[PDB]
Amino acid sequence: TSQVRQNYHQDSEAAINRQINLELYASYVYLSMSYYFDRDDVALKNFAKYFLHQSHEEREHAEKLMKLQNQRGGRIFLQDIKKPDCDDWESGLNAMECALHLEKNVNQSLLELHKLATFKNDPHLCDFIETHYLNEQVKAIKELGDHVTNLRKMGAPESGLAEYLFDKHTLG
Amino acid sequence: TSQVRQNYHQDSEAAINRQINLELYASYVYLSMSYYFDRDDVALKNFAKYFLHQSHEEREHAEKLMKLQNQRGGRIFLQDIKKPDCDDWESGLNAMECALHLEKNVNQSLLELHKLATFKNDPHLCDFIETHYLNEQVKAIKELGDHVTNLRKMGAPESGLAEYLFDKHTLG
Amino acid sequence: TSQVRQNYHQDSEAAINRQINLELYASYVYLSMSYYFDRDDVALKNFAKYFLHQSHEEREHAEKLMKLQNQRGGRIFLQDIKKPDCDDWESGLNAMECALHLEKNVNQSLLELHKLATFKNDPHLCDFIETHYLNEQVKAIKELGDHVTNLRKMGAPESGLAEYLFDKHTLG
Amino acid sequence: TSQVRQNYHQDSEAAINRQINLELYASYVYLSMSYYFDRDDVALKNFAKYFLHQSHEEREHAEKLMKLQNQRGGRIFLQDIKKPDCDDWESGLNAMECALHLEKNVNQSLLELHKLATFKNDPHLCDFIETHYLNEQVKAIKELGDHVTNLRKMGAPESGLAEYLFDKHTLG
Ligand SMILES: [Fe+3]
Ligand SMILES: [Fe+3]
Ligand SMILES: [Fe+3]
Ligand SMILES: [Fe+3]
Ligand SMILES: [Fe+3]
Ligand SMILES: [Fe+3]
Ligand SMILES: [Fe+3]
Ligand SMILES: [Fe+3]
Ligand SMILES: [Fe+3]
Repeated sequence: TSQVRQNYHQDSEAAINRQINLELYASYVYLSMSYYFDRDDVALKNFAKYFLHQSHEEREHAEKLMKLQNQRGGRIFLQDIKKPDCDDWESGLNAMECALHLEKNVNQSLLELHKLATFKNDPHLCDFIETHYLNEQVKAIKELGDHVTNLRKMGAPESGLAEYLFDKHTLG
Repeated sequence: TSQVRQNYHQDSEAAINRQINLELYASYVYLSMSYYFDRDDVALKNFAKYFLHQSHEEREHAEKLMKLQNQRGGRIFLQDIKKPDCDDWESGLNAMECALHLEKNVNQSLLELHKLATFKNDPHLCDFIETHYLNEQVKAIKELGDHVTNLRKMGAPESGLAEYLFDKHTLG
Repeated sequence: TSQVRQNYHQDSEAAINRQINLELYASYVYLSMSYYFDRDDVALKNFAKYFLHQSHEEREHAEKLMKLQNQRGGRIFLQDIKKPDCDDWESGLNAMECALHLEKNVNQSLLELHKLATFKNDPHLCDFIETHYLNEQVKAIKELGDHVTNLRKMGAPESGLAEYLFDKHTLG
Repeated sequence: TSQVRQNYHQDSEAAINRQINLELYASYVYLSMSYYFDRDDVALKNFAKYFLHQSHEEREHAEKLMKLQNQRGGRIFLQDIKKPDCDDWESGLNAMECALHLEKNVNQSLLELHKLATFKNDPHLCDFIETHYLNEQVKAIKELGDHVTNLRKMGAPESGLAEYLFDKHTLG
């Protein structure tokens, strides 16, 4: 037992480890999506910067959970990081949509995790989730919903002009 | 009676009080429109900022009349600020059309306030309107006209691409 | 149903919309209170500047709730903004006492909007309330508590001298 | 007849010349009032600085009318500047009440000089009055109204303490 540990239940330790892997997973989805738009037959340079920025942000989230695990006396346990479901992401509107489906599963995971932290009476783990992850997911999800909408209204994906002008008037 | 009152007819005092409610009403409409474009199925961020600017200007027109009422020795008498007509504004073109209708209705009320003040041989009240309101209405009305014309000519509302480009390139 | 809505109960949607009305009503009371100390027969410049600031900060309180509704996928429905209880607030001490009542009123709504968010297991909404409204009302209520206490111990409202000196020294 | 005179009635010529006298008389009252608070047995430094400013701004009010007469082709005819009603204005509150009377007096003349310019269809003279004298008197009369109200609610003139504190805090 760790000398710094206090009020940190074993089940939150495991649920922090699991959230670490999901956050790494998401960073790797975003990496995958980013270099898809770097492709010379997709070629939406700001879609690329976007998802690459998100990718780095998501690994930033994973490192913040690993720091916390150590602050609370928990022990990190890492697992394989599954390859993304896709190798090709089809179009910009399509890519925005999987990102939105992705942040809503990261969100469901945090929400279930905050729920556990409430049952196990850990207010420090609860504020940690609240400050650094909860509004962040709410913002992310609102952002991606805005993008999907403008893309649909412009004419994407059957219009390449739509994804071209969006690629630069919104993500530039 | 007020120690400062002078050539300030009670009809004026009442019409100023009504004008204050009209400006507050307008401000409330513009607030409702502003946040209609904030929402995730609309996502026209500069329409939302345009109208939030108009909401704050109208609120500031109201407060100016309240200063004047107290300036001339009248007494402020606030009414309920009634709920705007629409909760959903359909589109950017349509929001712009309602805004035109509104500033033109505010102008007509503002013009009636002026006919009154002439009838009452109140010259200070006349110059107050001339300086701080009449040209404002003429300018506001002209601007929304321009905006209507351009939106129709770009193919709105049936073009989703028109409102989006109009958002980037006229309101940003 | 909205593409960003996740874990955002119908009940909470309605409660926010209501808190929006309330924050708008409070901005109006303060507006009404503000221009009463501008009267030539009351003449408290700093009391007036005080409530105009409070009024404007209550408007921002409402716009922030309007933003949140759209972030969470909820749907703004506005309401008549009913006129404030008074058109004549008697004295600076009476006016401050009304605000103390008014702010404890809004505290009430928020605490119940929070219990409701506890009931519906919405931690994001909860910390949103925790971070942006709760300590503000605790501060706002303590600020007015101090003001009311000072005016009483000075001789207000019988001493008009008390209110003149408060106006320059605590609000200048 | 003057080479620049155009649409400038004999009647208006005479009315301006009269308003010139009046503005000069008001500068003299204020002058007289000013050096009464300099007395070693009254001793209100800021009351004194107050009326000396008002006196000087009334002189500029007269010189501006002198300028206008020559712009319009009219012909200045000056008059005795009669001595002010008092040589002893009793107290700061009484002095402020006299100014409120005096400024409502000049408001009177201007409003009638304006009706006259309406009667003679002289829009230039009208807007000249609108722009440079009307809102100044509305401001001047509201300023003194506030001052009178504050001194009364403080205890003036019975409390010499009231007038000492007004002198530093509203006029310093
Ligand atoms: Fe992200
Ligand atoms: Fe994340
Ligand atoms: Fe307006
Ligand atoms: Fe406007
Ligand atoms: Fe407040
Ligand atoms: Fe509030
Ligand atoms: Fe003092
Ligand atoms: Fe003056
Ligand atoms: Fe003058």
